[PDB]
Amino acid sequence: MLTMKDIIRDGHPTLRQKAAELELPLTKEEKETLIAMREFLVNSQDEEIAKRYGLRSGVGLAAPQINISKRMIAVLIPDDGSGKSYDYMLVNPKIVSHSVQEAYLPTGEGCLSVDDNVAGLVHRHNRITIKAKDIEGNDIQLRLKGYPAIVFQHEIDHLNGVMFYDHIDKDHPLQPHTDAVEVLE
Ligand SMILES: CCCC[C@H](CN(O)C=O)C(=O)[C@@H](NC(=O)Nc1ccccc1F)C(C)C
Ligand SMILES: [Zn+2]
Repeated sequence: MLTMKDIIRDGHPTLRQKAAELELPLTKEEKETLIAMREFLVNSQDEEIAKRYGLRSGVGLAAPQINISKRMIAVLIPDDGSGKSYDYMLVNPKIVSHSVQEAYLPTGEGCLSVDDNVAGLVHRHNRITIKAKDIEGNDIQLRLKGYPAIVFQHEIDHLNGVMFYDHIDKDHPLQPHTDAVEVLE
């Protein structure tokens, strides 16, 4: 079981590296790692389990955040509920296309690897198309808009050594870009 002690902190070199592409099929260990990443998100979102293991609740986790420099992410976004929910373990995900239009969460973003809250808007693409493999090496293409688009971009950023606060304007952190869409969490 992964807990917070498996999550490496900002300043750790692995978070600034570019994660390595996976060979398919995954090793049994790689599959287990990816399953445990998802399980961490599940646990972090369970009130009782999170309290018991001191888990900070998350909707996304990238392998580099557990010091594994491999291009795997897990995303678990519960129903809001429009009836839409996102439960994905992705291998070698790639954004292949996206909207020009940007989106941002009005309170900025947070990160399991970052202890202090960082103020500032993180402008991302409002819509993205991702191609990836799943845990069994099968093909997935996702079309995402708004909040889930933001979450997946945050995760993929980790695979490229990019942290959310890299996107924050230093002079006017809370100024929206013109025509950017405010996304409600
Ligand atoms: C937008 C990218 C955020 C990714 C990070 C994890 N992370 O560090 C990944 O690299 C989170 O998931 C943040 N938590 C939530 O979003 N909590 C939350 C919100 C709605 C429902 C349930 C929830 F738990 C906290 C860790 C700040
Ligand atoms: Zn993060």
